[PDB]
Amino acid sequence: HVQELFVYEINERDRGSPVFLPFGGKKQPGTDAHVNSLGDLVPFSNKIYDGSLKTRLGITAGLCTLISHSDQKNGDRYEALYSFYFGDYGHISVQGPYITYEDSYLAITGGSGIFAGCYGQAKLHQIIFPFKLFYTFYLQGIKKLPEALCAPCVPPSPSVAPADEAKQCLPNHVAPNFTK
Amino acid sequence: HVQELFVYEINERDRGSPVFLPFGGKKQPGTDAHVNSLGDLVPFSNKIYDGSLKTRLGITAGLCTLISHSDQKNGDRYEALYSFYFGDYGHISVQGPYITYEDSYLAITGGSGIFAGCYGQAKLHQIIFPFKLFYTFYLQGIKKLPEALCAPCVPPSPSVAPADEAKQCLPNHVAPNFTK
Amino acid sequence: HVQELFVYEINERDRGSPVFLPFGGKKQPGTDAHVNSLGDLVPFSNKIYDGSLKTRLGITAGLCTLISHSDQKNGDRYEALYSFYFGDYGHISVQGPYITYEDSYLAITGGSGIFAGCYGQAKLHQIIFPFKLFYTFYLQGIKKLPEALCAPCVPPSPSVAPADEAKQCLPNHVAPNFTK
Ligand SMILES: CC/C=C\C[C@@H]1O[C@H]1C/C=C\CCCCCCCC(=O)O
Repeated sequence: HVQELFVYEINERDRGSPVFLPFGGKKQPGTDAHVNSLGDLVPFSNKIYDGSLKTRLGITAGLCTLISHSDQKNGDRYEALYSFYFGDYGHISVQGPYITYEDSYLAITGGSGIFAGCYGQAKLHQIIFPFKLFYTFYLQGIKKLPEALCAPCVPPSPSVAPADEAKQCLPNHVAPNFTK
Repeated sequence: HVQELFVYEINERDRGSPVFLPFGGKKQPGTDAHVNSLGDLVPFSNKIYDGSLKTRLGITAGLCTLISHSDQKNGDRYEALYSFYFGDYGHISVQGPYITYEDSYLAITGGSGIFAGCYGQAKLHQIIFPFKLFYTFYLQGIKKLPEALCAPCVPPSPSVAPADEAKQCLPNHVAPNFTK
Repeated sequence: HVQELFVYEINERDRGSPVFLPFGGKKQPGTDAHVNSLGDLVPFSNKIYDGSLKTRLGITAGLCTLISHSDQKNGDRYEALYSFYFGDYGHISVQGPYITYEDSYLAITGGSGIFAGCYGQAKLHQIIFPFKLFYTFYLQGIKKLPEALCAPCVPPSPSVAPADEAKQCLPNHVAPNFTK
């Protein structure tokens, strides 16, 4: 059966992330400005917190390949590969669409630790692109998640933020050996 | 229980794809022509059609890493990470080898929608280098595929082409909300 | 249940690997010398041998994204996407962390051939930085591994190396059509 795991991802502007590599080389007529296009590449790594926003869990880490830009939607389609690191709990890997202007479903490609052997899909919800994202992992194939990862979930909105104690990585507010 | 899904991938030269990034940095001694080498990178995105070639399904999107060039076999090994998008049906993600001179088998790393929880392997058969390819997904772990994705397959050959109405994306010749 | 597969990965310095692409753009204050940082990219391909070190099996191939550098730990975190090629046996794909100064667990994202439908996690253990690594794949979902892949394992240690006959790719010391 499916177990839902909720995760907040936030760019707290303190990891030098993301790195936008304009390799698509496309230029705007008249201005010669860069235009986002197939082949721009974007390494990145943000922080992740649990659904209650009270616990720092770890980080995301990976690489987005820009596929297309939409003027009508004011944003971009990327093809993404990245992992979520939850300290000693392990990691989950994902692959699939990252769309700046709408929600999408990524493949859960596997994991480690308590997530070893996991599979299924994960919903990516843009709360406020690019600083705040919210994931619902529909996890299959693994034992019952620990209660610490299943606290009542804060509903996402642009104003939500990690608890002070989680932002500060204090005792009682971090995953065991949370990923730095 | 394996279900076979046949897909045609066609580069219709309309997407600025592929983008060849010559980061391997190698040149041919005596001519200075580019030599394909480890570390050349190739973002890409092509169109996909169903096995009967009557329906536009969506796109591929991803990234190839060039691994080696064989002068003997007149081609290259790539390591490929990409997804297949089928509009509302969802997506399939793959990882593994693309060899420009022979068939290969890719890992199916998962999916979304009707493909959520999928696994197995997919045969990559090149029809024309590198503009036309034919895939056989040996899908495991999912519910019976919709009949619309299982129409009688056009046998692969160099001259095969999508139906005009599919190429033109006419309303009864496209997957539901087909991926653009 | 789980089947253990032991693999040695060796950079024998004959494949022009790795290719370090300094796209993170970070430089020392005065020297302008390279500082490893988020967004450096590293395409790579090494040789792989069986656990007994008597058989050349094939190669690894893929791409690492540098995520962070640690001065305190004197090393880097990468996010890795790569496959292991075992000649005619097939391939295994992996996704997850490579940390230059400690062991980690990768997701097994799938495979082909005898590895078709595989899942689970793989332990990455560094033998000697940067040239030798030792993997334990905890493979689920596949048929009993062939005896040739399950020979008594050489205990990992800094001094271990392939048998000369395996290094030279001689008869009796290669996988069927071992990947070159
Ligand atoms: C992984 C195969 C799936 C689809 C085919 C990918 O579009 C092909 C890109 C992968 C390798 C490139 C093969 C050589 C073509 C490069 C032409 C250079 C250019 O004009 O951009």
